[PDB]
Amino acid sequence: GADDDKPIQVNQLPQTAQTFIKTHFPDNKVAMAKMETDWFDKSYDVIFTNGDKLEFDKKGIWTEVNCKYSAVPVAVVPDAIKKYVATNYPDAKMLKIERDKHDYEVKLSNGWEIKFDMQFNVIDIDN
Ligand SMILES: C[As](C)(=O)[O-]
Repeated sequence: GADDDKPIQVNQLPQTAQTFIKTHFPDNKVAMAKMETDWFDKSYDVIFTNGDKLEFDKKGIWTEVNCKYSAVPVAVVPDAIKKYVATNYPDAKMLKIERDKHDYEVKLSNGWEIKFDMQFNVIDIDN
């Protein structure tokens, strides 16, 4: 829970999380990394020196890609979401995407926030 976090090195992240960083953020420098706990659920957080932040679940699968200082790399985003954003907000870039096992939440440069379920039905749209 609150304040139970521990600092970690990159080589202590699950393999999948290390590969994700090398694939999508190869030139970023890690500023800090930690492991968090919530009951028996572990999560990992990485912040780069430019301020961009990643969170991963216990298996190193991303739950947050917060690129508010740049943009979310397009290869990270599910096609259905890319397509929806491209049609409906053609000039916006994505600053942040988060997900759990039930939904995705997307935040765009133009202030719009969109929630999709796992089948990509738009649940809520807010500004
Ligand atoms: C609090 As920050 C450096 O992840 O915007």
